[PDB]
Amino acid sequence: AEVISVHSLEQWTMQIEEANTAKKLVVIDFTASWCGPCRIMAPVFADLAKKFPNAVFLKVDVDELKPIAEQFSVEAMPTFLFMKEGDVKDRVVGAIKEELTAKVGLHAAAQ
Repeated sequence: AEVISVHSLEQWTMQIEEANTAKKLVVIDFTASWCGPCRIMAPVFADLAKKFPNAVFLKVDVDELKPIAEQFSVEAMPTFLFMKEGDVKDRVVGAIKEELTAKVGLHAAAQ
């Protein structure tokens, strides 16, 4: 499984609606090109995506898709947002590898 980079509002909409129909967890990495911690977390996020194929892992550039960043009040980066069937389930803020890993494991399992 791969991290899906979302580069438009149309792409965002498609990914979210398809995930919601399939009733699967969505984990979004809110990132920026100039953000050092974000670069550090990129491989960690990609690794988790491979380990959890039942969940959808999305990457959103906050400068590219401002309405989506604004929607979730994302001003700190990286922010990892957990969402399932329209509801925010969790948030990880910063390059905290252990916390991200634990929360993916918690939310991706059968509920």
